[PDB]
Amino acid sequence: LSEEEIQRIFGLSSEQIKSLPEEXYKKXVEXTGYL
Amino acid sequence: LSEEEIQRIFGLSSEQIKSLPEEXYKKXVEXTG
Ligand SMILES: [Cl-]
Ligand SMILES: [Mg+2]
Ligand SMILES: [Mg+2]
Repeated sequence: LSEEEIQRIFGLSSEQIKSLPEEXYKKXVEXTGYL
Repeated sequence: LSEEEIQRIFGLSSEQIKSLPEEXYKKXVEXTG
C-alpha cells in the first residue's frame, strides 16, 4: 500500500499527507462511525 | 469503506480490528517506518 494510494483512498489534502499516520487514524475514526 | 474492508486492505489480524484507529495509525507508519 503506497502513500499515493492512501491519499486517494481517504481523499487526503496536501497538508494532510504530511501527517499520514495521524490523518490514517482520523479517517480510522470516521471507519468506526464516531465522527 | 467498511471496517471489514479496512481489515482486508491493511491485512489486520483478529486482535487488531478491535482498535481500528490505532492499529490505522500503525499500519500509516508502516509507508516506510
Ligand atoms: Cl468486505
Ligand atoms: Mg507524526
Ligand atoms: Mg467493532
